[PDB]
Amino acid sequence: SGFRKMAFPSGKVEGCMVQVTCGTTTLNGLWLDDVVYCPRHVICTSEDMLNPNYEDLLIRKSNHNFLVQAGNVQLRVIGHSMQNCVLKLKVDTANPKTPKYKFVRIQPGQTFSVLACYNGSPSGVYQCAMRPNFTIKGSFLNGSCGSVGFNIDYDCVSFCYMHHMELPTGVHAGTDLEGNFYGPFVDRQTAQAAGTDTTITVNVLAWLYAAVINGDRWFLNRFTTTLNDFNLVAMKYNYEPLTQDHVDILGPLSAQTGIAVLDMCASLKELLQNGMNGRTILGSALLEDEFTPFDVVRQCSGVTFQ
Amino acid sequence: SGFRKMAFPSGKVEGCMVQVTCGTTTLNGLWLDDVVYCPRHVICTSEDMLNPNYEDLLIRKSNHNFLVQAGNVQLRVIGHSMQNCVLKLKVDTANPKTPKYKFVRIQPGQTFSVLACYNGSPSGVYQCAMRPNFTIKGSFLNGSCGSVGFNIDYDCVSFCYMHHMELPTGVHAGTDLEGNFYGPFVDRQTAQAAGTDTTITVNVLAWLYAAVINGDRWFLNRFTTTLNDFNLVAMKYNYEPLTQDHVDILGPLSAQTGIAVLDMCASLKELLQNGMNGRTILGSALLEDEFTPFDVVRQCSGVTFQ
Ligand SMILES: O=C(c1cc(=O)[nH]c(=O)[nH]1)N1CCN(c2ccc(Cl)c(C(F)(F)F)c2)CC1
Ligand SMILES: O=C(c1cc(=O)[nH]c(=O)[nH]1)N1CCN(c2ccc(Cl)c(C(F)(F)F)c2)CC1
Repeated sequence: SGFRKMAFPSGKVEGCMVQVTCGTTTLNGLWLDDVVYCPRHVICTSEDMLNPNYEDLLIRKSNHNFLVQAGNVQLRVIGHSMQNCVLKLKVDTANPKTPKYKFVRIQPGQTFSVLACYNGSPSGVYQCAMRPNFTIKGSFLNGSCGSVGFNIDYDCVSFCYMHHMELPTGVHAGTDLEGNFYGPFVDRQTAQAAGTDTTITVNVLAWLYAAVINGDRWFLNRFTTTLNDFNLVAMKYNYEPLTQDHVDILGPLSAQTGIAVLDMCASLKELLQNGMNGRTILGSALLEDEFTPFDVVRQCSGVTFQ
Repeated sequence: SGFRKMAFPSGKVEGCMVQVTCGTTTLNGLWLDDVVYCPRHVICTSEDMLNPNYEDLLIRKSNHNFLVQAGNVQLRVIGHSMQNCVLKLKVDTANPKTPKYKFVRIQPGQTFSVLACYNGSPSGVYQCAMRPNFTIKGSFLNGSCGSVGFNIDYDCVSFCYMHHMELPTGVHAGTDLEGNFYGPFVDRQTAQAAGTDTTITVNVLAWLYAAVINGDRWFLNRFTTTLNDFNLVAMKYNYEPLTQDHVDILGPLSAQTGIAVLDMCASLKELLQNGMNGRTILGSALLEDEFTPFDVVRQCSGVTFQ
């Protein structure tokens, strides 16, 4: 038993991280087969950040403007191109530690692990969710651009995020691995801000189920509600509305605890309207929304990976 | 002068459309180089639509289960694979009419052209916008799946949309060409609905500028407002908030008409609070939000394509 913010083991990703230097700018790249992927703003200088013209900036570069280091070994760049907001650097050596992988775009509310890196060197791993406003509340310092987010499905690494920038409010924005931004952000220095965030309701319910599984039951009650009566209350507290598909997804947790989804919604309704009254749930005094139903099952039933 | 809902010329795309049959199900595919792209639900039957397991359904198929027709010529399938929600069928012949192309993911509020097709045969072209709730208000009948949306930048076709399904409200949902859905939709038959839509404010302003350029001036006034006072009123009418980046984007239209953006916002504020009073703007009695600032410049200044 117990319940922790658990990340995926990062070994398979650590062996793909490299350092990319162009001019005086260094950041992290992802080396898979014979291609290194990195944020295209590595080709920018100080004068270019405001209104960069990336097609111009790129035609003015040659392969030898790009220094790529895999630890000590130097990787020779034999070609380069742009795909949306990422740069693809073809190199002469295919990464022998390339895992089975795919590129996937995730949806708001889904979670992933982040391998934070500096100078091509992995520094730490942590779990976060893609927020409904398409930002992540990460932890990133200067030099972390090109760090990646990922999930592991069996033997296969699904890459879903590459880090590009920090917004003024201290939250983080990036792209999928095809270079398409999450959210309405652009890789230049303008006055862009995240829109208002909401709480991920299906995740809060999954976490309440984890609590019951681990022996926290004080918030339960005998009442029941309907989808439309719950969603009416959720709107007022900036909670995402609850769909029939969400109810279906919570099925395995309903089954294991014998507490129906709409039964648990009535407990959530009470918690939103009266607060927690100085009591905690799984060691928290706030309702937690960064665990999916799948995260909970994985941690409260047990699935490993190859 | 004049102002019409204008689509891009479709010739370069018409030559890429093919018909894909698997079993008793036929729909449209996109044939570029030696790959045919189509919705993966072509491999589903009636019993599978509710809860398909696509990895299972695909392993049970072989190359000869897939009939691909380019007009009269038959294309031999020599391999197949899945990328997210699209099927990639490798064929023995590279399309000689493959244009210069790229795959791009668009943002809510951007417009594109749709080439509606049936049985691999192009039927019509029309312009639409990606709505803020990630649906499009298309026009599609049975058999239109795999029809694509695109923009043309100079000589290059940017594919941004492939059609997968119609929602219960009569609006349409699909993926980018890497197979990732726009919006929180899945390719199975569940009870999914679009969230609430909003009006694309920067597009309404661009259209008011087109009106001034074409001689409709009755809605202008001498007042001015601030970004925050406008956005306060826009919230109440379900209009997207206006950013500084939006103001910058409208620059060329401000310059050509000599009417400042915040000046035009005050006219919009009046129109929202008092209505149009039986008058029309560019032949419409409603405020139109499916023209971008770029669409207006293109039509009210003139850019061609190769
Ligand atoms: O390494 C970090 C960092 C990341 C982080 O998350 N937090 C933090 O403090 N620092 N940099 C390096 C430089 N970056 C940057 C460079 C050029 C451009 Cl054009 C842009 C763009 F956003 F405008 F596209 C960004 C932003 C911050
Ligand atoms: O051709 C049309 C059509 C499109 C349109 O836009 N309007 C219209 O009337 N008909 N079909 C064909 C069959 N389609 C379908 C088949 C299997 C699956 Cl699994 C799914 C999925 F959505 F569940 F993934 C959809 C939906 C409607």
